[PDB]
Amino acid sequence: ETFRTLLAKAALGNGISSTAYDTAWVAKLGQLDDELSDLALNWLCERQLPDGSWGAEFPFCYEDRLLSTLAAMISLTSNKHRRRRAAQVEKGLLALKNLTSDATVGFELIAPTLMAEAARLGLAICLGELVGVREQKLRKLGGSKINKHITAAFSVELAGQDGVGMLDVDNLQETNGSVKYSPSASAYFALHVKPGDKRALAYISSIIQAGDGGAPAFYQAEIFEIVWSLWNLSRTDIDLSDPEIVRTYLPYLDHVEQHWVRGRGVGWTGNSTLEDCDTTSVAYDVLSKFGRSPDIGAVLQFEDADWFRTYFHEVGPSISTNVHVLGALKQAGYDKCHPRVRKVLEFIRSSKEPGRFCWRDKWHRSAYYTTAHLICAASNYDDALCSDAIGWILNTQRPDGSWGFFDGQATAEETAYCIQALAHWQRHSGTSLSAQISRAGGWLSQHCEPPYAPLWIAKTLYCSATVVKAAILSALRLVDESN
Repeated sequence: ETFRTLLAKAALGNGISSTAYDTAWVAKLGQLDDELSDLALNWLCERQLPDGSWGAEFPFCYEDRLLSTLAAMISLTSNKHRRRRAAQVEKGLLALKNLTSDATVGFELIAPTLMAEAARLGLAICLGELVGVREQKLRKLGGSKINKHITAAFSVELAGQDGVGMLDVDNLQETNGSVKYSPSASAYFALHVKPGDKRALAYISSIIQAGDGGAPAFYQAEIFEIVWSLWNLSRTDIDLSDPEIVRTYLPYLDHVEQHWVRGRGVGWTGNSTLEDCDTTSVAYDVLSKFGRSPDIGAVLQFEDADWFRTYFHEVGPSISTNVHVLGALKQAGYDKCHPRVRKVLEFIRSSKEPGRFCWRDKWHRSAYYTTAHLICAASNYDDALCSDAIGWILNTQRPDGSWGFFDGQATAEETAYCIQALAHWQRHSGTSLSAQISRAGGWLSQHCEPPYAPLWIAKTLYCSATVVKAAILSALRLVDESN
């Protein structure tokens, strides 16, 4: 595996592994497509966790386990063949009860609808106050309906079986027949909004036919995977101003630029209705280092009073979105004294975890993702903060050289991010960190093979293998650079 072959894969935008949650939703379509749901049900039966739950085996995440188990248990029980899967249901009932007796996307709005549906099937009972929380947040639609231009459409299934009235029925589906490129949102749509919709089903059918029987969090996502794969590449000692390097990765830079709307930016896939600051800030960073002259106005349109927004019309902030912006601002040539640089740092500083020198972003579960990228982003802006962040990375390194932020287990992805940050600091400060990079590289080269832990946050946890591989290759080559 090389960056050349990895960017080729990134262009497909299919590096995101299937999730139990999106697969469970496909499994509820049995009365619409018999073969389709049966494949998804088999995926669920193969991927049920040893404790009876569905979701990521590691790391444990209550929201991830609850929504995946609720969705899976509902699909198994609604299916006309439930008697063949009684052993999975009984095991899931015990796990589901143990679970029931805002970390993920749409959790507060989706959980109450799956809790109610599970109860209707006799799977669960009912601090179930998310019912009122959902009412409150929905009322902020102001009588408007959900459609393609609202981030909630990614979680459109929060409407539930009896919420179709508040959806723009003919304004949810996109060019590929999907609702916001979410297999779960599309399965919901094809089941309760436009029952048997051929295009929503065709969208889902293509994923199940092409993949392993399951469904990923997002599909496709070629801009996200290209932009993040190039970002990790740029961490290595490679001259991106070299014409051959520009021409080797030219087709991917062109793809991002071609779908770049000036003044607005880019989404996860070319046809995406909505641009986001997270993708746009990293894409800006990447394009500029490759010798392009991209449009910084596409980042600034997300600027708000106290932080940068992730979505234009949303208010809630994110750490890494603002860390990405800080990177985009540094690459754009901003001064360390600039009000935009200072406002971003003020946001980051005031949202640091207490005691630790780390950040939890809620777009990625690992503090090493955000902390490592903060170190790279804040260089020449707040080197005091970066020194403290490095100190935390060095202090939390495991005896075998690896890093991990959950349940006492290491991850190749988290180790790769720490290597990137250590190598960056070494170049910037002159501090010799070769001993720690060397130990990490020794461990990383023995544990760099998939499957990878799903540390990315959507409605549940997911993994983009293409991006993680890019992070690992980048880290492995950085190790070689330090001998």
